[PDB]
Amino acid sequence: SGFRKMAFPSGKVEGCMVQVTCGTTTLNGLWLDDVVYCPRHVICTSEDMLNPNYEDLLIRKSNHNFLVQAGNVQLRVIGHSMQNCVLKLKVDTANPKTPKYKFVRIQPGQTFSVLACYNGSPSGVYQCAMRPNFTIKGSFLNGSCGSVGFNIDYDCVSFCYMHHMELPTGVHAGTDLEGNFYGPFVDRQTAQAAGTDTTITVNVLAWLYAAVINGDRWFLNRFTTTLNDFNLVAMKYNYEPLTQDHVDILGPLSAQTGIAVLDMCASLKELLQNGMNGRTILGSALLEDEFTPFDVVRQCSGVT
Amino acid sequence: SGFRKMAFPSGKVEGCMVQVTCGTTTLNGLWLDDVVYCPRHVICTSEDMLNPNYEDLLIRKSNHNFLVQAGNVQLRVIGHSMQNCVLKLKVDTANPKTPKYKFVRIQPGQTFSVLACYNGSPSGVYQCAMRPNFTIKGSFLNGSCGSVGFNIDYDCVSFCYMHHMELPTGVHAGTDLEGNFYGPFVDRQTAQAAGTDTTITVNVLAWLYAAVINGDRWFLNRFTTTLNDFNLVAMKYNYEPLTQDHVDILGPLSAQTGIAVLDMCASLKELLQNGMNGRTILGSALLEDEFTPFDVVRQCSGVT
Ligand SMILES: *CCC(=O)N(c1cc(C(C)(C)C)on1)[C@@H](C(=O)NC(C)(C)C)c1cccnc1
Ligand SMILES: *CCC(=O)N(c1cc(C(C)(C)C)on1)[C@@H](C(=O)NC(C)(C)C)c1cccnc1
Repeated sequence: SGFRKMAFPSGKVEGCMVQVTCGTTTLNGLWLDDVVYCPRHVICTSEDMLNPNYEDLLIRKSNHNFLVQAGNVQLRVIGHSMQNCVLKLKVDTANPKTPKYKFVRIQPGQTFSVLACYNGSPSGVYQCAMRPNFTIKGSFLNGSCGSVGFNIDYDCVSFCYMHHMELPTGVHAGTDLEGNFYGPFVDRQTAQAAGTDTTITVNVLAWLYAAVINGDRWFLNRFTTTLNDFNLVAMKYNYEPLTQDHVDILGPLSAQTGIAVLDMCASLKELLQNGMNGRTILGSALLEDEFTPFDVVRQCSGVT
Repeated sequence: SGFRKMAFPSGKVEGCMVQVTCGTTTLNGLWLDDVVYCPRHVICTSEDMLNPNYEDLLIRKSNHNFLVQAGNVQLRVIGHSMQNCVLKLKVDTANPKTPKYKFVRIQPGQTFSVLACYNGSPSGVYQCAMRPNFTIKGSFLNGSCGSVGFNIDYDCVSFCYMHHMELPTGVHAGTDLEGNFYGPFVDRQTAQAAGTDTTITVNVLAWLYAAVINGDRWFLNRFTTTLNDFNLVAMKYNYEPLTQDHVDILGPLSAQTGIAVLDMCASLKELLQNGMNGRTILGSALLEDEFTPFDVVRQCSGVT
């Protein structure tokens, strides 16, 4: 029993974290095989950050201008290429600690673990969700760029996120490992506002299912509802519209608890309309939406 | 900017996790040098769990009855001893991945990272606090016993907690790595109730200081108070009495923010007396008390 905001063990990803310096700018890099992946804004001075022409800035740079440091040993850069918003620095040594890995682009609502790094050195690990406005509410300072978000399938590390920048609103924007930004964000110091940070409805229901499993059942009521009827209330409360796909994905949790998905929707509907009334579900005074149905099944069944 | 419930990177501790089997009972073990540390209740059958005489149960056991598995290789047990509530199995191989490590006994209110393990395989990592009633609100299933709580000082792992059992109340009890239980808990299946789970006042103030740093300042008011006056309100709200030591420890946060500790106490006093009024501080609808003053300074200054 007990339910916690769990991150994947970072060990496999710690072994891939390196320090990438270009001039006065130092940030984190991901070393998989004989390639080091980092944000392309490593080449930018504070002068450039406003309106940088990356292709033009990159012409000035050579292999020897990119200083890659793993632990306290220097890696020899033998080639550099720009793919979208990330730099790929080819080194002469394959990372001996390279795990089984994939580069996946996650959908909004999907969760991942973040290893926050500074000068290629991991500082902490926390669990995260790709917000429906393609932001993430991380904990990042300066020199955190290159810190990666990942999921582990037993021994295979699916790298989904690289951190690039913080918006003036205090939330975070980044790319997949192909350098394509999540949402409409560009690596520029410009007026960029996040959209509506809607609540991940399917994740809340999974977390309500998690609450029932762990014995927090006060919120369970005598009502059911319909997708259409629930979605009217969800719209009003800036919740994501719930689909038949979401219901199907919650099927396992529905089966294990013996609570129909639409009965749990009715309990959620009442919590939106009435609030908590000063009560807590799994030691939280608001409805947590950073646990996927998969996260709950994983944590509740003890997947290693 | 941004503030997250951060755990230490688990990599160093992942390399110390092994599977310890005694009969039908499998649980996690900590392999440091040529010693494997696990809960002594590994020797217990379900029959024993009610009223076990561990010394008498242990007479029946030999070195060869303890099956230690690191990854998918078997370790040879060449000696076993019972220290309090943990078993120390001496193996013929020193753990090649043994980090710099200490065995520290933490005080209630102190925070640590937990690597939740099953069959010696790490499943997830989450940050925790030793509750003032010497319980922890972890996420643990069956076979989680031997999962350890730790703090990292750069490259040195201070092991503070080993998980032993869940109380019928759904909270968790465990030992330091000398086998001494936190609080009055015994490794028995018996009527054991936790004391009052009081709020860690100093941790809340640190987290309020963290909120101000990250730009959540709505709760800052025009009032100050005194230790004695604040402590009257704290008592009423089942908060830990705040001492001069706590004020001194918050000094750095007080200096950086330019907010006197007793002015922040006055803001907390009002939040206790008035509630949140449906608002959130650092995306939380209740007052978080699982961040130490040290945790906030660490996360806000990016210590690696
Ligand atoms: C890791 C880089 C960094 O410190 N930042 C940053 C981003 C940029 C670009 C995208 C404008 C090139 O330059 N420096 C911070 C940041 O996002 N700052 C702006 C100016 C608000 C964009 C940053 C701070 C905290 C966390 N992550 C990044
Ligand atoms: C890891 C051992 C386990 O599954 N438990 C357990 C504890 C005990 C003793 C202390 C009675 C010997 O035997 N089995 C669970 C547990 O604490 N169960 C009781 C019966 C409620 C004590 C346990 C479950 C979930 C998380 N941790 C432990």
